[PDB]
Amino acid sequence: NHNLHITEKLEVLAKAYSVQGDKWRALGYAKAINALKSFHKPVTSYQEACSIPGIGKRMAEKIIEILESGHLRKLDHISESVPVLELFSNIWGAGTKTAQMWYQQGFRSLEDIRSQASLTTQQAIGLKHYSDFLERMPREEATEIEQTVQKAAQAFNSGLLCVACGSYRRGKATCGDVDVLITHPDGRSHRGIFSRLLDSLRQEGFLTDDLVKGETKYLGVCRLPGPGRRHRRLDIIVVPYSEFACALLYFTGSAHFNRSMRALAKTKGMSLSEHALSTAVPGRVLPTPTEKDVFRLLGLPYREPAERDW
DNA sequence: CGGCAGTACTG
DNA sequence: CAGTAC
DNA sequence: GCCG
Ligand SMILES: Cc1cn([C@H]2C[C@H](O)[C@@H](CO[P@](=O)(S)OP(=O)(O)OP(=O)(O)O)O2)c(=O)[nH]c1=O
Ligand SMILES: [Ca+2]
Ligand code: NA
Ligand code: NA
Ligand code: NA
Ligand code: NA
Repeated sequence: NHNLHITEKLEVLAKAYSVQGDKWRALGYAKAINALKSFHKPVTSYQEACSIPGIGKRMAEKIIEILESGHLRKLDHISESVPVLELFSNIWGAGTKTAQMWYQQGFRSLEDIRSQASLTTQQAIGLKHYSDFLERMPREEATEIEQTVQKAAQAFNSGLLCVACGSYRRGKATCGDVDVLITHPDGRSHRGIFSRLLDSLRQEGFLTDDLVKGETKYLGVCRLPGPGRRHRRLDIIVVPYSEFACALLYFTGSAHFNRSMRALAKTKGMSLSEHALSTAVPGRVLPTPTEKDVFRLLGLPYREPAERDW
């Protein structure tokens, strides 16, 4: 990154807007920050800055102040509430609206939340695992988690295909959680297995809490056995084989990559989801046996998971 | 002016 | 539905 | 915040 003296300052503002709920301003910042991380050389001129896609007049003005000053004065006026709002919205299940409500009510610390806040079921689990869910795991541990789910699944039907997606599939050295996608080439067998699979993983002691238990996706909490283990976030999604390529694409990410591909698809009168690539308007589902087919139908060259890490 | 990705789950 | 998350 |  040629422009860390720039982006480090901008990321503080981005986070400030985000926790205060200014979704769209925060997005603009997020995009400019990556555009800046993706230019070869340091930004030298105002007109050099507008050259970058994602950098406008307002942003170029802030980059020049940073270069002539070494600082951005707006950082001096960030509200004192922001660190507390960040603390509260790092509870899984609490977002900006909950954080702002807790702040207005006078809460300032997780001890205040523990002792006086009304928590949803999900938020109580998030709070109990507050530190652990802020930590990333080595990818070797993600491998053990994927294999634990696969062994439990293949025990009930050896035809089940199980693939760890997210940052793991993109090749990262560390993973924030584990994303396991399950299907079956028979197009039928994947149906109704959650109650068995989760009971099996729960009967083990591996699954420690449930956050979301839907018909197709499970989000929860697991811990491998033995000493020195932390609780880890685990997501499991079960899909029909017809949807495997689009589900793999979605679940492998990155999030910014997905948003970018979906935006492109819409410019072309199409629509892309974890279920299907369609024509827009309903529309027609297009046949996508492989991830490569999704890229081809969008007129783009295939990208391996490692180069989707946007 | 107004979209900024599309969908699933909770209560 | 609004809120939250992947 | 940016951009069509
Ligand atoms: C947040 C988010 C995600 N997704 C997709 C792409 C992510 O890849 C995948 C898994 O979601 P995650 O576990 S949160 O993310 P990753 O594994 O990439 O990275 P880490 O966990 O190591 O932090 O769902 C998305 O379409 N829209 C989103 O808004
Ligand atoms: Ca993940
Ligand atoms: Na520009
Ligand atoms: Na949160
Ligand atoms: Na009080
Ligand atoms: Na996940």
